[PDB]
Amino acid sequence: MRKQEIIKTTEQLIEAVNNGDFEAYAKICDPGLTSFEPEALGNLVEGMDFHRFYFENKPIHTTILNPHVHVIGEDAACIAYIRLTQYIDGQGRPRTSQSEETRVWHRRDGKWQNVHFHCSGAPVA
Amino acid sequence: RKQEIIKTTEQLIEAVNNGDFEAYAKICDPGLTSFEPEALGNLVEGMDFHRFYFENPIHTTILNPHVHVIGEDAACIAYIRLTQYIDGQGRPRTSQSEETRVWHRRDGKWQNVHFHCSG
Amino acid sequence: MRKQEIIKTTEQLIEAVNNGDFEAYAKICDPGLTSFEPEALGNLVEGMDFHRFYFENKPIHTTILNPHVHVIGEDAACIAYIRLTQYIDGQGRPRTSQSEETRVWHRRDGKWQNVHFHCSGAPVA
Amino acid sequence: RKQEIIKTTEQLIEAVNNGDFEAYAKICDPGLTSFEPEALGNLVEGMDFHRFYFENPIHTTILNPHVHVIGEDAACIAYIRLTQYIDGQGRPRTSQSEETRVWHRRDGKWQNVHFHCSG
Amino acid sequence: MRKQEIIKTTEQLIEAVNNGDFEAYAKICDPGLTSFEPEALGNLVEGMDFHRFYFENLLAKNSKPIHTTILNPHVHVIGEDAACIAYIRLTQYIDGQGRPRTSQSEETRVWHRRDGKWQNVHFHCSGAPVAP
Amino acid sequence: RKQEIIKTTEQLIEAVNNGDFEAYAKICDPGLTSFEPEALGNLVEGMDFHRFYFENLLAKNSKPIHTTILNPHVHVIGEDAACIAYIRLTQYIDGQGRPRTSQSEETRVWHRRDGKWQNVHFHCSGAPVAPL
Amino acid sequence: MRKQEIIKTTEQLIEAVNNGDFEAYAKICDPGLTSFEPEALGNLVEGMDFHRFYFENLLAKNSKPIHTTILNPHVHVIGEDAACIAYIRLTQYIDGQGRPRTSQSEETRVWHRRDGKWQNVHFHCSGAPVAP
Amino acid sequence: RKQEIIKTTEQLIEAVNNGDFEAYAKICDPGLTSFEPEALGNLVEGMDFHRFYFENLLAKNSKPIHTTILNPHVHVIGEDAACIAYIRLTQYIDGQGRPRTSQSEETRVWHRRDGKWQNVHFHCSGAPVAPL
Amino acid sequence: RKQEIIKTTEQLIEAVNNGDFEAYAKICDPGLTSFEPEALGNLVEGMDFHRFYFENLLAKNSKPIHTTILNPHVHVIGEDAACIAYIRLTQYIDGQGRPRTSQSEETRVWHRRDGKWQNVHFHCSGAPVAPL
Amino acid sequence: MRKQEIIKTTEQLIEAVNNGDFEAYAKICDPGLTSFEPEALGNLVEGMDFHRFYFENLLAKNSKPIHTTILNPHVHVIGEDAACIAYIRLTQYIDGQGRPRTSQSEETRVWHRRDGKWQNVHFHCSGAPVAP
Amino acid sequence: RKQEIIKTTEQLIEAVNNGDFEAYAKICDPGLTSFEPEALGNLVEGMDFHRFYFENLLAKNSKPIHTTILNPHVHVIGEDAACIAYIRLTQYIDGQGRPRTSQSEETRVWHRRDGKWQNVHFHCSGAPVAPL
Amino acid sequence: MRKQEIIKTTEQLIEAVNNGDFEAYAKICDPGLTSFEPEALGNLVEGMDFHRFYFENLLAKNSKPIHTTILNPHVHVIGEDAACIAYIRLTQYIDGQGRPRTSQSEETRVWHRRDGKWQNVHFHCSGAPVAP
Amino acid sequence: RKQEIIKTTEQLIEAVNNGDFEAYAKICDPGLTSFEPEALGNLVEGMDFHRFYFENPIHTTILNPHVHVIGEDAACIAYIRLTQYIDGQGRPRTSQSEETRVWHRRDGKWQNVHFHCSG
Amino acid sequence: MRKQEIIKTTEQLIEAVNNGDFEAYAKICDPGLTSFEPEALGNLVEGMDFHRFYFENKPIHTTILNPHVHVIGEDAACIAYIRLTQYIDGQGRPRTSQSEETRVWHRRDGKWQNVHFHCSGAPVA
Amino acid sequence: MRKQEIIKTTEQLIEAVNNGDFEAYAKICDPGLTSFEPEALGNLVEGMDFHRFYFENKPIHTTILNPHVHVIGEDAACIAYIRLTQYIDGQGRPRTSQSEETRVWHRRDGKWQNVHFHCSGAPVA
Amino acid sequence: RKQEIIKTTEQLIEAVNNGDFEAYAKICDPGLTSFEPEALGNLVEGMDFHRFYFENPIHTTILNPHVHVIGEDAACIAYIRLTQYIDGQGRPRTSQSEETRVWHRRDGKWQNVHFHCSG
Repeated sequence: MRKQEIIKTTEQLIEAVNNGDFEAYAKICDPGLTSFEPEALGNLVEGMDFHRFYFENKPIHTTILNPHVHVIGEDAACIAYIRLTQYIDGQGRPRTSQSEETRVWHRRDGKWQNVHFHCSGAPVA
Repeated sequence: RKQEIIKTTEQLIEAVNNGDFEAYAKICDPGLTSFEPEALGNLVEGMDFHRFYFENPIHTTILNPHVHVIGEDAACIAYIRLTQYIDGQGRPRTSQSEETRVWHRRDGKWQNVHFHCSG
Repeated sequence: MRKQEIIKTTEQLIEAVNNGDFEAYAKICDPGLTSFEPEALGNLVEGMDFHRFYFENKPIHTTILNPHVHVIGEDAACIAYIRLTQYIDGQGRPRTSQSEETRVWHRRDGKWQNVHFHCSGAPVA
Repeated sequence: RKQEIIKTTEQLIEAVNNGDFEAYAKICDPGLTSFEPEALGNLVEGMDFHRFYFENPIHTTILNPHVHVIGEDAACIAYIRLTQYIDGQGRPRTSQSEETRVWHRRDGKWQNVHFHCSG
Repeated sequence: MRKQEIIKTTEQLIEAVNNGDFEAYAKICDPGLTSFEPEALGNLVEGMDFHRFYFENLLAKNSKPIHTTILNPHVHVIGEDAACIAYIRLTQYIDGQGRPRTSQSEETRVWHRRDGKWQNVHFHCSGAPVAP
Repeated sequence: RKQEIIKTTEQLIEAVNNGDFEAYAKICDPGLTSFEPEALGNLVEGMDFHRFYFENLLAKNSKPIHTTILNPHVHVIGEDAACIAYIRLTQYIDGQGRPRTSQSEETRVWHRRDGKWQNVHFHCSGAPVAPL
Repeated sequence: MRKQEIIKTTEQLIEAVNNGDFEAYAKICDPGLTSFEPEALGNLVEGMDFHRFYFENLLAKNSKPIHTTILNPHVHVIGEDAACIAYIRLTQYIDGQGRPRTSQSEETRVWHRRDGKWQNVHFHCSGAPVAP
Repeated sequence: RKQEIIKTTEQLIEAVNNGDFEAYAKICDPGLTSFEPEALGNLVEGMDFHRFYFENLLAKNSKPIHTTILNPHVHVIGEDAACIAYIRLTQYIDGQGRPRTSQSEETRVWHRRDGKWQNVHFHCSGAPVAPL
Repeated sequence: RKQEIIKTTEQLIEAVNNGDFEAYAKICDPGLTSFEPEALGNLVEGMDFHRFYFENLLAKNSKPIHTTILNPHVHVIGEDAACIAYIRLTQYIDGQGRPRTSQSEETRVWHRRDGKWQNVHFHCSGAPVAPL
Repeated sequence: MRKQEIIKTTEQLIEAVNNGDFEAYAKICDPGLTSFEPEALGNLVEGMDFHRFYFENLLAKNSKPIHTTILNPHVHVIGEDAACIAYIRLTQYIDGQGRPRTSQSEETRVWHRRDGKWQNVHFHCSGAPVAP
Repeated sequence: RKQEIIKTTEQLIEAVNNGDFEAYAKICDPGLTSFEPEALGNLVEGMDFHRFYFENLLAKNSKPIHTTILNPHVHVIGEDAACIAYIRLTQYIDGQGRPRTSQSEETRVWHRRDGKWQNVHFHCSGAPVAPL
Repeated sequence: MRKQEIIKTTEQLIEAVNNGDFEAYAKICDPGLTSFEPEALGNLVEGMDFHRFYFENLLAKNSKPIHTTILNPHVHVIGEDAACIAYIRLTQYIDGQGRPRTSQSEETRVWHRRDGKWQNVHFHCSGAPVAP
Repeated sequence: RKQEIIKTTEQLIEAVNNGDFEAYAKICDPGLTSFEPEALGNLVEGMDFHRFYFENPIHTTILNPHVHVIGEDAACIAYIRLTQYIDGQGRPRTSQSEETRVWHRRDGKWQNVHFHCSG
Repeated sequence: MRKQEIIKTTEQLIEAVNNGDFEAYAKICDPGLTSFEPEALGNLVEGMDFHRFYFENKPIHTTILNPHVHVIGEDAACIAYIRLTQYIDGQGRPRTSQSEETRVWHRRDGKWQNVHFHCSGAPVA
Repeated sequence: MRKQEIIKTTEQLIEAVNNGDFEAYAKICDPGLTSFEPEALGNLVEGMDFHRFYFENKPIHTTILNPHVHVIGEDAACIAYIRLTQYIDGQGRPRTSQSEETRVWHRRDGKWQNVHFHCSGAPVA
Repeated sequence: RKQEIIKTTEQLIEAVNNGDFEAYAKICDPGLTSFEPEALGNLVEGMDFHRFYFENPIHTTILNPHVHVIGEDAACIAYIRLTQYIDGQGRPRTSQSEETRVWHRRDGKWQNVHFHCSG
């Protein structure tokens, strides 16, 4: 019912990363963002500044499989989905990479803000 | 308010290390989701999966906690799990694991709705 | 709605294998059963007789994750689920094994019969 | 009735080998599920996943088919996919894959609702 | 139609090997039997005697629960008293460690009906050698 | 008698070595079954599988080769049926320029249809001995 | 409260190394600087001169887009003009092949406030050596 | 001056070598941070982490060891603050019975509280040199 | 004719498998030449060379074995001379307890002297197939 | 006495192979020739055709100065028109690199005198295959 | 005092890094002894040994290098004698273009003769740190 | 002339280590002793205490017959009360297996005559570490 | 005359296999030279070297002898030594060695003046 | 005394091989020559014909060390010497090769003939 | 002529080492003895003291092959011989070891004294 | 007297490094014996063996000499040969060799009668 909005906002964020448009990513993310990801080497990154590097510095298509949104109150949600990223390597052969993601959401003045983001498996930068 | 979230997380961790499921079951939401290395990159649907490990010398340390409080009855702690143990050879070993636990306060006590584990 | 019956009948079959009760397995399966599984070495096995071997010849717990039942007509269904089998090895350490399963179902005189069964990943015999 | 299921399966396979998506899209059910080696042990939710491979010398052979017909408008074919191709070195190679396709006849033509692929 | 008899006679022969009863094997096989098999090291063995070794030297201590499955048969019937079955041999057994194992072998058996019963004149075997 | 079966087998083999499919297609039964190392332990149905190896054969990779048929054993059944079980010693020259030999154990089941002998089944152990 | 100044001064120093501006590094560091780092091979280097090498010998051809992140800081304030920050150095860069790489290094910097600005008296570094 | 800091460091080291935690606990600040090889590139918070190594030390594994503190460099700040940066040459005897030496680069930040010196932070590169 | 040569060859082979030299000595010509893998590419003169393998055979190492003579080709010359060229498929059981097959290509030149057939020369390629 | 003729005829055959003149080889060999040789992969090749390959596919670019030596001959004469020579083949040649190499091979040739000239009915070869 | 010994040691080191022998020859005693890794565990007598490394240094192999003298310990004896025991951290850039550090433990015995300090003995453990 | 006293005092020290008598070693060595040796892992150890470990932890069960030889000495005499000997240490011993072994080590010892007896202020050692 | 040289060579060989030096000493010339693998490519000066091996199940076979007779009291035999023995594992092994023995008939019996051994 | 003639005739033969003059080698050798050498692969070669190959198909210098001539009768000798052959490899570096030789000699109508020749170690062809 | 005395005195010394009688070795050797040997690790040992170790701390037989004595003056000689030492290893198998030796001799008050001793190849301690 | 022996040894060494045989031939005794690594553990009989190396950037250093003087016209020097050279790669290398040279003064100049070389 309300979980359908959380999945749509998650796609927008993912599309911002695949397209490489930071201004869209920055809007959907909470300036005070925490994140565990394989690129962080088992550390909790504090800023946008960490992610900006990957934006500022190939045909791909992300698929969001088996979503599970835990809705809390009026303005809080926790989606736990799988990230099947399809891309083409330098050699020219097509490759798929699986990554398990958890994104904690907080609705602030209308739009949904991303406060925390967990990522297991392959890095998608 | 974040200090309460860290205390409830320790209780849950202690329940796993002590092997007391009834304590784990209380602190966890019966409708629990979880990504963990044991799940082989799948989202387990709750309790019954964990029960297996309970029914069938260590010291856990919770480093660099970061609690994101949302509303009155919602929190998201993102901490590191440094588990110290002793191998079969007899030498002491440490294992690092990155954990995210999403919390929901229901009729007083804090319930764990989702749990992520890397490493 | 009707998919909930297919998931329950699948659990009964799985439980029959874990418990090692063939008579229950034989009832839920169609005597004319086809099956691709890792034990078959990429061949389509024809009988119960193949499975009987594993029954006639350890604490485990199977979990059925991300089910997807395709209902066709009144008496036909196709469930596509993941088999997370938790067990304890000979050394005494606990192990988990993932296997992707597809079971095609056919309702005959009340009870659901299993006509075909696909299994990718780890064998659970 | 099983002879129709084998013919429709060939059309789909030929659509993939020829790289004509419009033919693949017609024969497949928009709400398509699929276990395949490319999915990394996950159940893909349909079309968009496959489109990638289409948009971005071989001969396929369909060995030992086994069609389970259910009702008037339902079938389950379980066949082997012997795909013959030529490697970069120039030598010819064969690759075996075990496939299960669940079919549903909708307004005349057969639609593919589920597709399993091992090997 | 007539191919169903060829598959039944093939099972009897296979069961004779799994059970280790040579007299049954000897009856179903043609005394002038040719055979390519992995045990022969790429040679065509003559009639019987070669196989007897595997039957006779089978000890009860090494006797393991096994079950053979005959998958995707293809019987080519020629005349009234001749047939050629080409099947796959999925042999399920339990190793010395106690774990269950499966072994695939591709078999071709040429049959000749003599005074009622079917006689095996030639036998080809690729893959794993699946005599106990 | 058996001498006709060995001659027809050579024609088929020569069709593969020369890379002339039309000759291969004539001598083979359109409904052909076959176990061979290229099939990965499966029973192929059709010419279509074999056509690939004929058509994709380049003249640049065309090497001087000579097949030898050793220790034949033809089992004649009725008037229009035969089963030859022979060894295929294929002599060729590798890309480096050195001469190499490859052994393969073959069983071909034959059926005489409207004059000429047709190949209904074909088994092959050892090395895959097709120019490709 | 006062720890926020220590984290800001640490960033300035780090930025001086990433930008390759020694004059800024020299100002923020105490001329009598001690340092354990992976480049020192388990020795305590004396004040400056050792570091100058890495600044001066940095060529523009090898100049790579890099971005340092300071994670989980822990500032121990002592008196009015002394601090000890213990932080993790996640350095993001792009290798010669063109692929992006991250390198972790555990750092401890002991600070001493002299005539206004903070001076770095000691510097410890575990893990990867992350000077260009 | 600096001579007091080196003496207090020896007491702490001796507490670890002797395996007496109560002495270690006294000399260390309950709010202790620490980078060490056992922490896997993380900053540990507490005694609790260290207690494990003291308590789980068996008398059967108790080996004759002798620590040497080489090239100390004490940075004194104010009246009640110091930063020693020394090398830890730990001499021990392995299970085989042969004598072995292990080098580790250490930085310990000290704070004098109600008389005795308290250890607030502790850095360790190289070998983990705790009896276990 | 050639059937007598194959029977006498079996007697000789059986004498080696049974380890009865007196039978071997009778069937062999005292002036026997032989190329075999045990000779290291030399032509041995005498029984004396072979006697070693018979006499030094222990009962503890005595294994169930069965030799098979495949694709014989006897070249008869005059009344009292023959040349058999056969393959020796020796089936045995290794120390581990598993069954093994070993191929060896043999040529034996025969000479009929005062009734019984005498072996004047013996060639052996492949595996040395004597119980030892 | 009569053995000297057998050694001379063997040299002629060997020289025919080294010179690459098949017509001379074909004359000295019996059209119904059997042969065990390393090139045959432990099989008994039929008469001619197999050998022709090595003669015909010999290129002038790969033509190397070679010299065969026949050491320790042992001719077993049977009747008037039958002989069995067992000799060693030391073939001296020069490799592609330009260095001289020697290769040993143990040979047995069974001879039959037909209308004057000696015909070779069987030929065994162990060790190195020494056809250009 | 000891500060003069460290300055004269730098001059000598700089003479080796710059490749100016005349400066090295002046600062060294013509009757110089030396243990170094290049000597293969022997005590070299003369400049002549060292001259080789100076003279055979090519400008093509000339790399940007910087030596650092860490933890000096000068033992002054009388008016005209000193013994410095220091560590040689030599920073350089390899042929691949990556920066490398090499540690070497050095002992230099000094003797003040007609004003300037002369080097009578020189010990070197670890890496040989001469541009060559 | 005066160098003969330096070689005798060096032997006394060496004999103190081989005999395992520390009190004799302690007398001949300067309490403020520096030393580079292979056991120190490229560090300069402080005075005594480091060495005591090797003396005290020497067990009688591991006590092996050893004999040190001082080859090619070179004593540099400075003033009245200073000397620098540079010698090779050929230590002969017997391993646990019982076989005799020799170990080479290049040593430099700087000497200072204090109230009669010669005191050792510095000691360098390359090659094998030759303390029991 | 060559048949006598082969018989005397067997006696010498048998003396070594049996380990009877007095027989070896008689058949050998006190001034004996010898190249053998034990000598490490040096020419041993006689008896005393061999005595060591005597003082501190096999069957030797002498294949392809070639005796060069010179004058009345001189011969040069060049033969192959196929020595059959049993290894520690219990399996039978053969070892080839190429030998040249130069003979000199002195007061009746044949004396061995030189002995070469390859392999 | 008489052994000095045997060493001189051995040098002539060796020089014939190093110079590659067969006619000189053929004269000094007995047409019925036996020989064990490393090139023969542990066989006794019968002819000149074997050696001719090496003649018909680089700066070297042979040295004859520790000769030991056993003189028998008037026309028989047995020299046992070491062959230190110095040569330069294809790379251009100088190499030495040791070979232990025994040559049995027979004086026929004046000149010494070589009836047998043994060679251990390295081949000098 | 005079070289025969040098070979006899060399045997006495060798026998003293094989028998393990130092007093005999000490007499035949010059107290001021130099020596290059494999045990010295490419150094020139100065004393008896080095050798004493091996004496103070198995059936063997030494053979002295191809001696070459260079006689200088009335009381000086230089023998250059090969040391073929035959022994039995711990396993029980017989082994031979070659070593090239040079011993410089000086006749002092009757008996020959050994002033220098070189040894290449295998050590015989 | 030992200082003359060391000077004559340098002249000989320099003759080898410079490749001037006439100088080497003068300083060496025509009846020269020599153990060296090139001889493969054999005693070479003089000149002709060495000539090969002469007819078909380095710096030699003579360390720790020890001259044993015997009579008026005899000496035995035992020294170490540290030869410095540059490999094909271009890096500098050192090679150690232990040498013993026995000297005999004949009509003025010192002649080399024997020469040992290890390493």
